[PDB]
Order: sequence, then structure tokens, then C-alpha cells
Amino acid sequence: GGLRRRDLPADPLTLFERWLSQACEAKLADPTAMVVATVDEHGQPYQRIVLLKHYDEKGMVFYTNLGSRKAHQIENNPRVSLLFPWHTLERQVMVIGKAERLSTLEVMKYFHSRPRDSQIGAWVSKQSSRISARGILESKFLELKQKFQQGEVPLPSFWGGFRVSLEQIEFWQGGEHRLHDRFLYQRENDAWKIDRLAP
Amino acid sequence: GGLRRRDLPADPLTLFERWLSQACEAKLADPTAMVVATVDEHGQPYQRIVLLKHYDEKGMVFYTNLGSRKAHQIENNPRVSLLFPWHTLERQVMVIGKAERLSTLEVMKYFHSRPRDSQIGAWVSKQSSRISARGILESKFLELKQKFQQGEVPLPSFWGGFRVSLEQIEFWQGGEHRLHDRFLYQRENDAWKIDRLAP
Ligand SMILES: Cc1cc2nc3c(=O)[nH]c(=O)nc-3n(C[C@H](O)[C@H](O)[C@H](O)COP(=O)(O)O)c2cc1C
Ligand SMILES: Cc1cc2nc3c(=O)[nH]c(=O)nc-3n(C[C@H](O)[C@H](O)[C@H](O)COP(=O)(O)O)c2cc1C
Ligand SMILES: Cc1ncc(COP(=O)(O)O)c(C=O)c1O
Ligand SMILES: Cc1ncc(COP(=O)(O)O)c(C=O)c1O
Repeated sequence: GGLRRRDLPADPLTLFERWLSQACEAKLADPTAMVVATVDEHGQPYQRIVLLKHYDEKGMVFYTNLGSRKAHQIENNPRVSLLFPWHTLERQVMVIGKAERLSTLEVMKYFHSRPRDSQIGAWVSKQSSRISARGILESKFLELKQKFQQGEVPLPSFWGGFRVSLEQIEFWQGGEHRLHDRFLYQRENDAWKIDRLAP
Repeated sequence: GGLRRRDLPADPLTLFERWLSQACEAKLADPTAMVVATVDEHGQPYQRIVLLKHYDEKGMVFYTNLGSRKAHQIENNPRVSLLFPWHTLERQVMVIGKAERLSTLEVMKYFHSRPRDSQIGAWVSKQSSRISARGILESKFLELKQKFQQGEVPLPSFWGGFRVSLEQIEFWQGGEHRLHDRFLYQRENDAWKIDRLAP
């Protein structure tokens, strides 16, 4: 019970790892689910949940449709925010950094790993665009589910991924009487500067 | 099972209400918890969870410390995003609008309703600012817990609230084979324009 500075690891990822791990066993729904916030050209923020798929010193990775809104927004402003809503476990992890596209080699590797039906589904949806009916989706799906016959199901060209850099990582943990613990790890030079923040 | 346009209510709030209600009985942790995203002066988005406290045609309300980061950010850019992470129930509700300060009369009304200890706590924390030790919080708290003796516990002047307007409301509900249902309600003139969006 409690979050004291003296217990903090030098690498915020160590702490994130332990927290991610504990969330998984705690059986949280989609412990890897995180809210990614992006900003459009008019300064208006936008949010949606995506799944964390990989992470290391280079940043956190998620995959998405390259014609989607989050994608157009990242292209005009690569500054993003990630928030892991683990409040059932009285925790929050917020990441701040820049989103950079993944090479086709990486994207390719991950795509040919997800459920065959999900690969077909990736083809079906022109993510974020306005469609006149649900049926359009259902048609295309069956029209491909068999057209591909599953021969391998090709990687759609409009399917990609992003790696968000770690410029800042904030940890929040529930505190009694409303006094929560907050620590901000801030990438500075070749290291991490840590500061406690008032709740 | 399924989210069809023909079943949509004319007022997005009707749907939000039903969804909020079902989440509560489903016993989700903090069904009222939502992630509010704001943007700083450099175009960098920021996120944190806050609790929805009231909502109506005028917008959604939450309270916070007026010296906090979200507050400074709203002052420079009132465009915000709210996301209710109800993915355990395979749902998402995203709200887009402008944040406007609540009058002292409203703030006052709500403040003198929360747990006495939370009112004391509101005084203790200079939210978001860097503090050198947790003890600072704990000291101030006890120093006030008794100083106020609970005489009424005055409303701190640095304690306020915001009402986010409803310019857009998006509903997302889990879909089979990766084909989720998405509907965007867009405030237009004196009404709501509804469009289905590709998943
Ligand atoms: C638990 C969960 C996981 C999701 N994961 C992803 C993901 O990894 N990639 C993705 O593109 N969309 C994902 N979505 C759907 C997105 O929230 C969103 O609807 C979509 O990416 C389009 O957002 P955009 O229009 O802002 O670009 C997920 C939704 C939920 C509730
Ligand atoms: C379930 C939950 C509810 C919270 N509700 C609020 C709230 O209503 N108001 C608030 O100021 N902070 C709330 N917080 C703490 C915020 O997430 C955040 O730490 C704080 O407002 C400071 O953010 P800022 O530095 O971006 O301004 C809550 C955290 C959790 C996990
Ligand atoms: C639209 C969409 N794309 C991508 C993903 C994540 O990739 P995968 O389906 O391989 O888990 C999800 C996960 O819920 C999703 O809903
Ligand atoms: C720092 C902080 N301020 C305000 C609130 C919400 O107001 P209240 O404590 O009256 O529920 C919360 C709720 O978790 C909180 O954590």
C-alpha cells in the first residue's frame, strides 16, 4: 500500500511492465487496451481505444487503418497521448510522445499472425469513412472471405502501424482521503527525470 | 445483438442514458469515469480520467482544480474530447465539444455535497504542480482537518468545474468478425445529423 519515490525503478518501463502484468492476472478486460488521443488541424482533440501490441525503449506500438481519422490526424500532428484506464485497479498510466509509422516489414510480420477472419476484416472496412449501411460491410466480407479462400489473405496496402515514442510517462495510483500518488518520468537527455506531482 | 440505425433515438443523450444505466447495473467500476483529453499550446494532447457528475442538452460536467494542467490547457484551447471506456461491455462513447467554466453558484452547490474529508482534501492539493514529498500533502491535510474542525469546510477559490458542450457524440459497439457498429451524431443547426462510420 502506497507509492513512494524510493521504490521507483530507474526505467519507467520496469514499473509499467509490473503494472501491466498485475492487471493481466487481475483479469482486467483488455489490460492492453489504451486510449490514444490525437489532434486535428483545428486544435480539436480526438480519442479512441486501440490495443497495445508491443513496447520497448523505442516506444509503444499499435496497428490501425492508414486511411482512418487517427491516421490523417497523426500525419498533420504526430503528437499523441496514450492512457491506460486501469482505474478498477486504482491506477492510470499516461504516455506522451510522437507517433512514427512502422515499416512494412514489421506490419507484415504482425498482420500474418492475427486471426484469418480478422485479416479478411481488415480488407472490408474503410475505417472512419461514412458508410450508408451495415450491409455494405457484411457483403464485402463474404465476397472476400471466399474470394481469398484464405489462400494467405494479402496484407492490405492501407493497413499500418505506429510506434509512439516515450517522451513522458506518468503513473497514477489511488490514494486515501483523495491524496493520490503521481509520478512523472520525463525523458531528459539520456535519462529519466522523476518528479512527484500534486494529485 | 447489433446496432441498427432504425433503433437509434433522435437525441444521442437518450442512447447515452440507456448505455450509462446498463453499465451501472452491469457493475462496471466507475461507469461515470471518462477520459478527458485537452491540448497544450504546442499542439500536444494530454489525458486523465475524471468523473462525469451531471449531463443534459447543455453538455457534460466534471469538477477539477483550477490551477491544474487540464485547466491551463482549457484556458488556451477549450476544445476537448471525452471518452467513456466501456469496452468490457464492448462499447465506447466519445464526446466532442468546448469546455466552459461553471459559475460559482453551481460549483458551490456540488462542493458542499461531497464527503467532508474530500472537501478538506480539495484544499490540500495544488493539483498537477511538482511537490518534493508525499508528506507535504499529509501535513497540510491534518493541519486543515482540524483547523477547519469541519466548521463547514469553505469552498477553495481554486476549485471549479467545466461543462463540455455536445458538438459531436460517437457511439461504438462491439462487432463480430471485426465489423463493429459506429454512429456519429453531429450537432448541426437545431438538430442531430446521424451517420454510420466504417469500423
Ligand atoms: C477494446 C478495443 C480495442 C480496439 N483496438 C483497435 C486497434 O488496435 N486498432 C484500430 O484501428 N482500432 C481499434 N479499436 C476501434 C477504435 O477505437 C476506433 O473505432 C478506430 O480505430 C477508428 O478511430 P478513428 O476514426 O479515430 O481513426 C478498438 C476498440 C475497442 C473498444
Ligand atoms: C476513477 C478516477 C476518477 C478521477 N476523477 C477526477 C475528477 O473528477 N477531477 C479531477 O480533477 N481529477 C480526477 N482524477 C485524477 C485525474 O485523472 C488527474 O490526475 C488530475 O485531475 C490532474 O490532471 P491534470 O494534471 O491533467 O490536470 C481521477 C482519477 C481516476 C483514476
Ligand atoms: C478495428 C480493430 N482493428 C485492429 C484491432 C487489433 O488487432 P487484432 O484484431 O489483430 O487484435 C482491433 C482489436 O479490437 C479492432 O477492433
Ligand atoms: C483528485 C480528484 N478530484 C475530484 C474527484 C471527484 O469528486 P469527488 O471526490 O467528490 O467524487 C476525484 C474522484 O476520484 C478525484 O480523484
